[PDB]
Amino acid sequence: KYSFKCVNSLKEDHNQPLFGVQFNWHSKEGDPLVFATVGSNRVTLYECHSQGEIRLLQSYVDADADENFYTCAWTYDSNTSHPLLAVAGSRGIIRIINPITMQCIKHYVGHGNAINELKFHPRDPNLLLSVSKDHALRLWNIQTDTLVAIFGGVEGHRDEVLSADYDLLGEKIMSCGMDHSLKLWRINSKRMMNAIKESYDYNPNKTNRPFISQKIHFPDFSTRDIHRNYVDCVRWLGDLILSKSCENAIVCWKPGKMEDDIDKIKPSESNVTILGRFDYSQCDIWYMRFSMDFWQKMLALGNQVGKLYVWDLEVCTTLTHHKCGAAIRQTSFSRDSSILIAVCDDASIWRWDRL
Ligand SMILES: COc1ccc(F)c(C[C@@H]2CCc3c(C(C)C)nc(N)n3C2)c1
Repeated sequence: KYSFKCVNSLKEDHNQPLFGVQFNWHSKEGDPLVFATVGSNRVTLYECHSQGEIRLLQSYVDADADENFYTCAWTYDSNTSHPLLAVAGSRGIIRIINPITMQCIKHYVGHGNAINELKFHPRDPNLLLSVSKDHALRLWNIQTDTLVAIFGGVEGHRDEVLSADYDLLGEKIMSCGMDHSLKLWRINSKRMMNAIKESYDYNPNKTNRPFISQKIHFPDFSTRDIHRNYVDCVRWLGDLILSKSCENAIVCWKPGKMEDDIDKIKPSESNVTILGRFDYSQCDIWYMRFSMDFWQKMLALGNQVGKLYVWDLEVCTTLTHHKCGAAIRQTSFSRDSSILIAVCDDASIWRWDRL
């Protein structure tokens, strides 16, 4: 059903892989569609214009040349509506950047180990989730600069956490990593809702107390039975999960037996139910993300030879350009799903417009 035309492409002059791309879904009405790209020590902003024009807006060039940005996530200021961009990578430093000036206005350091993904809470623009090479997830309140919670320990991830996703309402997180496992962490518990509330009440200039972070050691569910390799991308599709490894499939599955409710699932739940698989080829290298559009009506995944697969989630289109031959690391749909951006290993950017 869905068709796209390649209207433009470009290459960033650093020639390093671009690991992340995100459209700003908080962009204002009347303003051009903006997306950010991340790779090497750079964060770059582009505007989408008519006649397929991809206009370079601005760039952040990190002071440390050895920084490798792996992820970016947009949010907005809850009082003014002004957009902000969160970036992080190999250095383990979260940077909150003002996109108008490219000023780093806030930075956070957990233990300083590489951050593989950032995600903002779907209902709270101040709640930032980070997943790290150090096997833990961290939840930050960027309004009060507090570490709300650390998810991990011997019962948490036993290797790098590579991806995570909040559900629709931001009541729970599903995480995944190098340990082959997918873990559930409920954040609508009395303990977590209280912690989030206290994070808002914290002001270090009016007290001598440190802000106490929750140490969440036990996940609400765990499975190692979906994939047989590094699980590098996870996303909620309602109460269901979409996840992939490097085994040439995106698996749609759920914790428990076929008719088990996600909110009745106990931590000891030993079963999983696979609902289906999105099969494809030549996407067996590690660290390849899939994306969905805002409405979760489309699913897109680039492969390691520059093909871009798009599935209709309501019922497969293959987007290919004879000059697009590098690994597509991540894709991003604009909020209205009219544009799909693919970023590559060779620092190239490809613009596909929906017909
Ligand atoms: C684009 O798709 C991603 C999926 C998952 C994911 F974690 C990332 C970010 C990094 C990409 C690079 C990286 C390495 C290098 C040193 C070999 N090693 C780890 N662990 N990474 C992860 C990206």
